[PDB]
Amino acid sequence: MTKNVLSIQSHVVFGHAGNSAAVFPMRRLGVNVWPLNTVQFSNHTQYGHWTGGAIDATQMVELVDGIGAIGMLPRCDAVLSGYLGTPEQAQSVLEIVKAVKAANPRAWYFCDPVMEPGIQEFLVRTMPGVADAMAPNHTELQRLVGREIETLEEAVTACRELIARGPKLVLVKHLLDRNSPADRFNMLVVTEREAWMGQRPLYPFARQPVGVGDLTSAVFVARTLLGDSIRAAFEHTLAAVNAVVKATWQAGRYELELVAAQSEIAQPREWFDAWVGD
Amino acid sequence: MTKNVLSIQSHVVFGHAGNSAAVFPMRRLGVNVWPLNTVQFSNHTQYGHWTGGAIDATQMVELVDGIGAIGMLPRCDAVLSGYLGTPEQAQSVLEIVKAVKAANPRAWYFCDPVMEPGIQEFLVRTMPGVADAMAPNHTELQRLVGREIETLEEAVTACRELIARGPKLVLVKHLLDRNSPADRFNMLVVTEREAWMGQRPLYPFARQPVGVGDLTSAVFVARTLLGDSIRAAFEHTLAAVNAVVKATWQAGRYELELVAAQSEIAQPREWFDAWVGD
Ligand SMILES: [Cl-]
Ligand SMILES: [Cl-]
Ligand SMILES: [Cl-]
Repeated sequence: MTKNVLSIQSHVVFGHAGNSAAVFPMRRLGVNVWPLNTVQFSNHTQYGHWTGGAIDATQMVELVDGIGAIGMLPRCDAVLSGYLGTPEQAQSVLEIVKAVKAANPRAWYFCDPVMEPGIQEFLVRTMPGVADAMAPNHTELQRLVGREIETLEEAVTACRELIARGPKLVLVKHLLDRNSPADRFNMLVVTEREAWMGQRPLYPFARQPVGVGDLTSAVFVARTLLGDSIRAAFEHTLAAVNAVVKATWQAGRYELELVAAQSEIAQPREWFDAWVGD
Repeated sequence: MTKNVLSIQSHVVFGHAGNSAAVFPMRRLGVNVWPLNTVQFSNHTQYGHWTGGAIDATQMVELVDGIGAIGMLPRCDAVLSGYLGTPEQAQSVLEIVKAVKAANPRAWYFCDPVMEPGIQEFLVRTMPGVADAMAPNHTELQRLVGREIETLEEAVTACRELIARGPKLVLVKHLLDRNSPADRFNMLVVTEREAWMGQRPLYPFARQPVGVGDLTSAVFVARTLLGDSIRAAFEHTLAAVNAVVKATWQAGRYELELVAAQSEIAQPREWFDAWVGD
């Protein structure tokens, strides 16, 4: 039996961002994905211009109503959200998660709190109470606890403070460590009982590829649904992101080499061992 | 260098149809896909009810304008279309193909002519003049030449008549052969110089899975872009569709087992040799 994730993110026709970065890696790992596209744009916004449009917040919920009407919502094992442009879209995600958990009480919500008036406020004040897992980057974690974080102890303490508000797991998808060499890319994952740090090479780019955070959350969600332990899912995520970003760097590209490097999403060749962060 | 296909088809959030059937298999085979979603529905229409909506025809072209504005249209190696609900959407596909070929004269258009007033007429009267390849099923082929087809000779003759109008290749994605056993599923591919017949087992279903034709066209497009000969692309398509439909049948499912059977999209275990159809 194949697991199912409802992924509620942006769609771009060209390139990779949002669902265009997240759906294929999760499928390639062996998990089904129901992509609810909150927008359809020609390309991601870091090119500086794009065409297309967003669906409205009520239409998001209506799509999930349709899935419910054909009897499929109990099959949803997880909900994943990432960048949302408006608080109205975030409210629809809340409504959708409630509907999914009513149909399947075992379902969990993985909120990647990517940070219009009200959207930072929504992610900080409201989403922790409904998310089973959150995946902030370093600056998003600082906003979630309302203070600066520069040590590993401060990072773990902050994650545990956020966990006390509801989430059972915090994935710091990029951790800044003032004591770490500048050519290393650090990550951290924390639960009530566990804390794991990990590190991969940082590849240099003139402009940062879009979608690395979306890929990170997607691989972690898929490996978790496939039954990995916290540490195993974390290490596979670190290694898979390493493989894709390395391949992007090696080819001198800007858009992630997701299709070209797909074998190493599923079976990364270069592995990085996590270490105890507590 | 990875090839790129612009795939202009429906999107369904749950299940597989249109781009939800076509995008993942092409990516899994090693080709990039730019999905231009003509609609976003909750699920495919053979459940009998759905929610969601279509984008308008002008918005389709505007998405491609955006890709052109960031300089990417010369990278498009093929355009793929399948089911279109309105002649206005079909006209937008025509406009898009013209723009793509202006940016890249080597690009080709693969029209799966899935058959509102005017859409059969458009596919029969207008699309042959612009499509480099068409993938009708048996009844669509009969409509394209305006007569009944029951022998293999009649099928090859009909394909060659259609080729004389413009297309260089006709993939009959399901060929009805009155002389073939009822538990066989036949296909045919014809060019000016070649004709290949092939056959796989027909798996019995209470209701036919949606997306088999979309999967067929997608695998054939991807294998062609990867450099396969006509016969090689045809055989890989036959074997990959066999693998997915067999896995769907074996699990007693209705929606195609695309993710579960993905290894056999790329490397089918059971192979069927084509034979000369001329
Ligand atoms: Cl950060
Ligand atoms: Cl995909
Ligand atoms: Cl038919």
